[PDB]
Amino acid sequence: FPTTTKRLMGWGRTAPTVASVLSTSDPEVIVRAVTRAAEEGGRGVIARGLGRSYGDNAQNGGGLVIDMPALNRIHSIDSGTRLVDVDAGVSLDQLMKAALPHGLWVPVLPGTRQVTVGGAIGCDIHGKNHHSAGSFGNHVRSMELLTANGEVRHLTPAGPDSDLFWATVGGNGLTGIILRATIEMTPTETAYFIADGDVTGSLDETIAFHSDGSEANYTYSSAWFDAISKPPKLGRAAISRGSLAKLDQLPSKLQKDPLKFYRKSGTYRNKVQNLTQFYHPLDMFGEAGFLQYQFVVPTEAVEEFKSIIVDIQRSGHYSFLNVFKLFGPGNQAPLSFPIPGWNVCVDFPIKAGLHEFVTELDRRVLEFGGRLYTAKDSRTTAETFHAMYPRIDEWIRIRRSVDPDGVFASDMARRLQLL
Ligand SMILES: Cc1cc2nc3c(=O)[nH]c(=O)nc-3n(C[C@H](O)[C@H](O)[C@H](O)COP(=O)(O)OP(=O)(O)OC[C@H]3O[C@@H](n4cnc5c(N)ncnc54)[C@H](O)[C@@H]3O)c2cc1C
Repeated sequence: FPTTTKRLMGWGRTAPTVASVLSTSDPEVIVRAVTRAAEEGGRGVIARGLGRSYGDNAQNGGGLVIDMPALNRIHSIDSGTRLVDVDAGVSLDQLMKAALPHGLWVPVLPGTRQVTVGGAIGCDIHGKNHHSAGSFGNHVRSMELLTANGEVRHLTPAGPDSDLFWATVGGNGLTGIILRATIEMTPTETAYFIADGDVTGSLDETIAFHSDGSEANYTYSSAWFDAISKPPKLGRAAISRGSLAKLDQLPSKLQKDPLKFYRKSGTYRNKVQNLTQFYHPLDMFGEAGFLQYQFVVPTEAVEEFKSIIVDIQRSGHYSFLNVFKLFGPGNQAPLSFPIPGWNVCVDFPIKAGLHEFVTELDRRVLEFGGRLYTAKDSRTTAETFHAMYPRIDEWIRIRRSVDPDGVFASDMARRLQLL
């Protein structure tokens, strides 16, 4: 085993640990890494992708961490079936580039493309198109999961160990190492969006804006809101909504290569945009000076959702950067973050009182029927987490089925009692 010793941290740059990291482009060397741990039984193993998760789910202090990005080969891309067969360490960035010439679009994109296929599945990631496309797990056809008995299992969403499939989706790697997957891509005639922009003047307008049925006219939607001004301005937002452009909707110059790659206001229509124009401000979150916090509360819990936003602004913890989105229906994964409702990611300068205020937020999110997102948590308690996810015991049951001895472990699994 080629291993080096590395100090590791998540994107939040908090709670670093040291571990042994194995990188290899050979799946075989990883299967062997697993069996020598299913015998050693020290602190366990965890996969790590590109480490874009904020907290501590992709590290294992004094354990073994597998550097999955080294295992980044694309096996095949088929315009016909729309299927793409990929090592788990392939970037969505790498994948999008390889797939674009074939008229194929990564079906769920987060705000950064430096995420592996494996981490996308591990956190069941969502994008601006959640209300139309659900989360990344919804698009997975199969995965090969290396389990603690050193076996590589072929898993599918409906099929024999379907429950295992769904506990892996959003399982934060605690089910075993995903080595390879087949994703069903989205067909596109173009690499561009056609987008509408709008600005609201308050929280209540922001909410009404999302609640008229409008969202059905766009496959992609999100908003950046003001969380610093006092009502009536609190919650005013710049909304950006769009769908992938068809070839006949581009200007002729872009119609040349369609699969490539007055004051400017937040108000505009039928504007042609590429991915990075269209995805602002979602890309710029992690640039430990800042604590990110993301929650969703159910659609019906409107006054309760507004009350969170009101309290944030009263607290004096100022988040300049954020995101607001209305999620659509969730999937079958027991620990998948998204449920229908109001989703917000906020970004607070760390200072006296922050951690305590966010504990207060947790209790409210929890009280209102909502949850926190593991990809963005460095911080919450095991007890709150378990209460936010009513299917957690079911998931722990599956988890133990497949790793009775605790071969797969992370700092997060300890912190949140997932083992
Ligand atoms: C700037 C920025 C913007 C973001 N925007 C969004 C967004 O819009 N929506 C969203 O949902 N998320 C967003 N995220 C979160 C990010 O998409 C997730 O944290 C994703 O999991 C990170 O992928 P990664 O490859 O870096 O995984 P890591 O962070 O390295 O891993 C995260 C989890 O996946 C597991 N994992 C990784 N590889 C494997 C494998 N082969 N097998 C099993 N498990 C594995 C890990 O063990 C760990 O538990 C954002 C993050 C950043 C920094």
